[PDB]
Amino acid sequence: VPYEEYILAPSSRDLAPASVRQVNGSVTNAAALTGAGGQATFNGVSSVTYDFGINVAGIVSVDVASASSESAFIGVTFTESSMWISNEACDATQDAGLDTPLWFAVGQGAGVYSVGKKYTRGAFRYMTVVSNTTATVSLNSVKINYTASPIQDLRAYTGYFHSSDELLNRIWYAGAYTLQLCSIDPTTGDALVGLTITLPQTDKWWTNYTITNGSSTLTDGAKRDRLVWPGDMSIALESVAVSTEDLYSVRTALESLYALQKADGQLPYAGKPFYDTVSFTYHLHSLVGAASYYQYTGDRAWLTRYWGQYKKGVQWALSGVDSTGLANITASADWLRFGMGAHNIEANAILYYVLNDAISLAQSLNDNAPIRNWTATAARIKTVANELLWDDKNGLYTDNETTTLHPQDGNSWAVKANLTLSANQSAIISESLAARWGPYGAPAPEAGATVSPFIGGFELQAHYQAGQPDRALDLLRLQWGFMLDDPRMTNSTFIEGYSTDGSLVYAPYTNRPRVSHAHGWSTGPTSALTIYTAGLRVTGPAGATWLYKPQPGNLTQVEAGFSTRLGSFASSFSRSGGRYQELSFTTPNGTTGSVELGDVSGQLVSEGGVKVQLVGGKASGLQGGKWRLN
Ligand SMILES: *[C@@H]1O[C@H](CO)[C@@H](O[C@@H]2O[C@H](CO)[C@@H](O[C@@H]3O[C@H](CO[C@H]4O[C@H](CO)[C@@H](O)[C@H](O)[C@@H]4O)[C@@H](O)[C@H](O[C@H]4O[C@H](CO[C@H]5O[C@H](CO)[C@@H](O)[C@H](O)[C@@H]5O)[C@@H](O)[C@H](O)[C@@H]4O)[C@@H]3O)[C@H](O)[C@H]2NC(C)=O)[C@H](O)[C@H]1NC(C)=O
Ligand SMILES: *[C@@H]1O[C@H](CO)[C@@H](O[C@@H]2O[C@H](CO)[C@@H](O[C@@H]3O[C@H](CO)[C@@H](O)[C@H](O[C@H]4O[C@H](CO)[C@@H](O)[C@H](O)[C@@H]4O)[C@@H]3O)[C@H](O)[C@H]2NC(C)=O)[C@H](O)[C@H]1NC(C)=O
Ligand SMILES: *[C@@H]1O[C@H](CO)[C@@H](O[C@@H]2O[C@H](CO)[C@@H](O[C@@H]3O[C@H](CO[C@H]4O[C@H](CO)[C@@H](O)[C@H](O)[C@@H]4O)[C@@H](O)[C@H](O)[C@@H]3O)[C@H](O)[C@H]2NC(C)=O)[C@H](O)[C@H]1NC(C)=O
Ligand SMILES: *[C@@H]1O[C@H](CO)[C@@H](O[C@@H]2O[C@H](CO)[C@@H](O[C@@H]3O[C@H](CO)[C@@H](O)[C@H](O)[C@@H]3O)[C@H](O)[C@H]2NC(C)=O)[C@H](O)[C@H]1NC(C)=O
Ligand SMILES: *[C@@H]1O[C@H](CO)[C@@H](O[C@@H]2O[C@H](CO)[C@@H](O[C@@H]3O[C@H](CO)[C@@H](O)[C@H](O)[C@@H]3O)[C@H](O)[C@H]2NC(C)=O)[C@H](O)[C@H]1NC(C)=O
Ligand SMILES: *[C@@H]1O[C@H](CO)[C@@H](O[C@@H]2O[C@H](CO)[C@@H](O[C@@H]3O[C@H](CO)[C@@H](O)[C@H](O)[C@@H]3O)[C@H](O)[C@H]2NC(C)=O)[C@H](O)[C@H]1NC(C)=O
Ligand SMILES: *[C@@H]1O[C@H](CO)[C@@H](O[C@@H]2O[C@H](CO)[C@@H](O[C@@H]3O[C@H](CO)[C@@H](O)[C@H](O)[C@@H]3O)[C@H](O)[C@H]2NC(C)=O)[C@H](O)[C@H]1NC(C)=O
Ligand SMILES: *[C@@H]1O[C@H](CO)[C@@H](O[C@@H]2O[C@H](CO)[C@@H](O)[C@H](O)[C@H]2NC(C)=O)[C@H](O)[C@H]1NC(C)=O
Ligand SMILES: *[C@@H]1O[C@H](CO)[C@@H](O[C@@H]2O[C@H](CO)[C@@H](O)[C@H](O)[C@H]2NC(C)=O)[C@H](O)[C@H]1NC(C)=O
Ligand SMILES: C[C@@H]1O[C@@H](Oc2ccc([N+](=O)[O-])cc2)[C@H](O)[C@H](O)[C@H]1O
Ligand SMILES: *[C@@H]1O[C@H](CO)[C@@H](O)[C@H](O)[C@H]1NC(C)=O
Ligand SMILES: *[C@@H]1O[C@H](CO)[C@@H](O)[C@H](O)[C@H]1NC(C)=O
Repeated sequence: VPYEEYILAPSSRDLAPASVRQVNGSVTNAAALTGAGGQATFNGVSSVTYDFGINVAGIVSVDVASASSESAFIGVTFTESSMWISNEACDATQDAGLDTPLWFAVGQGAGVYSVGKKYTRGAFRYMTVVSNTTATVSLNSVKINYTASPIQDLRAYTGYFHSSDELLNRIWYAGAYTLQLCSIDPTTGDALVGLTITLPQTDKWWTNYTITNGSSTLTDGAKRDRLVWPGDMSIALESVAVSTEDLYSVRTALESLYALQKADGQLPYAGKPFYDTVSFTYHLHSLVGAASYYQYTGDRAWLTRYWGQYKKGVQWALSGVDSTGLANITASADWLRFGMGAHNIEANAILYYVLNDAISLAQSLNDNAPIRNWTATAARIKTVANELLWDDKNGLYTDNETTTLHPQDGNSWAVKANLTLSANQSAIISESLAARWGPYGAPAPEAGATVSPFIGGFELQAHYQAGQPDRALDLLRLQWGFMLDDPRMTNSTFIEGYSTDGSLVYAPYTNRPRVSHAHGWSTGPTSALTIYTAGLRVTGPAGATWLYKPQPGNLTQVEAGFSTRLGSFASSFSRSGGRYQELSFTTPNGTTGSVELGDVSGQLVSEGGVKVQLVGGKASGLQGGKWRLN
């Protein structure tokens, strides 16, 4: 396994805290609970906050060697961010109030106390052991069984990335570990058990809803929600594919979502047991997820199984396209952003992307009948979207035909999809989006004074696709170095969202501690750095066809790789002064692909010796194997 040192995931599922952060009261040998030899003696009312170093998850067990009064109690509290360390409560999961400590009456006697997976804590970095009674207790250990990525070898990555920019490397591996943390045992889902409260009052919590079929599944957030969400998949899937390659949790998630499709084709806002809600964009995201799951797995059986449902969902989306040629949205539910309605640039951009995905899929399946309608509809969406929604003055798309707001999501998606009329226009959008950056990242005005890493990943893809890799690297540094290195963060996983002023306030949530610090949809940098900076782009099922387009920017060394069922993809180059010194790549045998290197002239040689001339920095029909530039 390459670059194992960067993999954050624990080397054992039997975890003890790494270090002692704080001792309140009189506690002997607190470090005993960190693996150091000995026992920890809590003498009366006391507490100790321990730090795991990384975000972890699982079931706590308290090994009591001794207790005094039959009324002795040891509590355990958990939190992701250091902001919420308390001897009286955990961080929050519900729309209001903090969650209660797990209270183990150690007064009954010695032994190991635990409440099992019903009280799984999905994410926490700091753990507080609390002695709230005057009694003296002696504890041999307080440990956790790590229950994330439940059926995987945690450090057996199949993908890797390593650049000359160490901050980027750490961002990549933090995103991978975030995704590992969001993959859970499906029987421990739904942290929103409650679907007004002050610190004295604590909220009961439990994880005992089976959200999907199978033995593993990828949810939106480790601590919460622990439901399946289609929108997050639009980043989570590709970031999983190039790192752990645990597409099984993605598949169970997607299958659970499709099991809930309605007779009109409408796909769910979220998996069970969330309220039945109509969301144009999230139905579309279910379609995007199916398409990209086929793209990376190449599972023809699975695609055949679900093609009828996919076409029904496409038709449900197309039922909204009106006389204008654009979709007229009547469902405000989206990524928790406001103002979702009417002729949204984001909805129609996702729709264009979806229609092109569907055309590609139907050509792969030789289902030519729906192709003409889909192609014509997509072309009309493009035309009328640029006629009615393009603001040439401000260089952005507006949210709809009757507003002055230019959204980050809509413009990002309009660049990611080929909705722009020209490459020049994509460049204008990239520049205008970058001009809005604040001291803490890219803003999403459609959701108020919010910075959304979710939308930040799509902005990254836009910047890369406009010809601005270094703009995207600057956004990576500015935003994700904040999410990684801010002292309030976790330094291992990525946050769900925050505010433009640098506060961890997330506008839709009044309960600030319920903001989860481990969300898969914030892992855009992993797939972005692998696909765009390193240049390894799958363009066919499981990599049957591919495209090598490294966009190094001002990077001097870049090495990356991942795997599919066809074989191993690898990229490696070193530059200086705007010229490649070395460039090599590997693709699975039997595949054919193309290369776009830029203002690079010379010849590519195969392992056999086949020589191909770069014409405009390009090449075509290239067989699979180890190729090098001379
Ligand atoms: C600390 O936490 C860890 C979390 O990982 C616990 O370990 C896990 O325990 C579960 C218990 O079932 C194991 O699940 C089983 O996994 C089988 C495949 O295992 C794969 O991963 C291994 C990783 O090393 C690997 O070595 C192995 O070769 C293989 O690749 C899987 O075939 C089993 O299938 C059962 O479940 C299917 C899903 O439906 C069921 O879902 C729940 C599961 O909880 C169940 O309650 C429900 O009733 C459903 O039946 C089902 O379709 C099948 O018919 C079959 O019943 C099963 O999922 C998991 O592998 C363990 N992971 C690791 C890494 O060990 C660990 O136990 C815990 N500590 C303690 C002390 O308990
Ligand atoms: C996940 O965990 C939650 C708890 O955190 C759990 O919810 C609890 O479920 C139990 C059932 O397993 C509930 O207990 C029942 O509540 C009903 C309604 O109050 C009562 O009628 C039940 O009485 C039983 O016994 C009676 C005779 O004494 C019978 O007449 C009657 O028919 C019943 O057989 C029993 O008290 C409990 O109220 C809830 N609590 C909460 C807070 O939800 C949930 O079931 C778990 N989900 C799983 C495991 O899938
Ligand atoms: C065309 O696009 C325009 C630009 O997006 C749309 O106008 C937007 O409409 C929305 C919805 O009214 C406004 O959203 C704002 O939301 C905040 C917060 O409200 C939310 O949160 C509070 C709690 O804080 C909760 O109580 C609410 O129920 C919401 O869930 C409010 O403070 C604002 O007053 C407002 O409601 C946008 O501000 C608004 N933008 C602009 C520029 O007008 C327009 O709706 C679209 N066209 C159509 C036909 O829908
Ligand atoms: C240390 O913490 C434990 C765990 O919370 C405490 O045990 C708890 O004691 C309270 C006492 O009121 C119990 O609350 C409930 O009170 C109502 C009356 O308002 C009563 O009807 C309920 O039956 C219950 O007694 C709570 O259930 C109990 N928790 C457990 C798990 O037993 C303990 O008292 C604390 N010790 C000190 C010294 O603070
Ligand atoms: C081919 O694709 C087009 C989309 O470009 C589909 O046309 C659209 O179909 C929906 C219903 O599926 C129409 O919505 C309906 O509009 C009428 C008004 O005429 C309204 O009374 C209904 O209640 C409903 O809202 C939509 O207007 C229509 N748009 C256009 C431009 O035709 C068409 O269904 C697809 N055909 C096939 C065979 O897939
Ligand atoms: C993304 O969209 C751009 C346009 O916004 C596409 O480039 C355009 O491609 C069309 C054809 O797909 C060109 O229009 C026509 O091409 C035919 C040949 O097929 C020619 O006979 C006509 O005279 C006309 O030129 C158009 O010139 C071209 N424009 C530019 C600026 O490139 C691009 O292909 C799209 N990319 C993807 C991946 O979909
Ligand atoms: C936040 O995370 C970073 C890593 O992403 C932590 O910094 C890292 O700290 C380790 C030590 O725990 C450094 O490696 C060690 O170097 C020592 C020599 O001093 C050696 O004996 C060890 O075997 C190990 O190689 C690592 O270089 C360093 N990396 C960076 C980029 O700082 C940091 O401690 C974390 N901070 C918090 C508050 O969690
Ligand atoms: C140990 O006591 C300290 C107080 O010195 C606790 O820290 C406080 O935490 C609250 C949040 O619950 C903050 O609002 C306060 O600002 C903190 N105190 C100070 C002086 O800044 C800490 O939570 C306690 N830790 C344990 C494990 O009991
Ligand atoms: C887009 O959809 C909206 C509803 O989501 C339509 O709004 C209605 O338009 C009719 C026009 O005759 C008005 O009489 C109604 O009062 C409008 N609704 C409301 C709640 O006021 C709108 O017409 C649609 N536009 C297009 C072009 O299809
Ligand atoms: C649109 C979705 O919003 C969030 O889902 C939640 C739904 C309800 C509540 N709640 O009311 O507790 C909290 C979160 C979550 O970020 C998902 O990733 C995102 O796709
Ligand atoms: C998983 O599937 C079984 C039957 O195969 C079903 O009983 C169970 O409810 C399912 N769990 C879900 C859909 O979360
Ligand atoms: C590196 O940054 C400089 C700006 O200092 C820019 O001019 C140059 O184009 C960048 N290099 C590449 C390969 O884009």
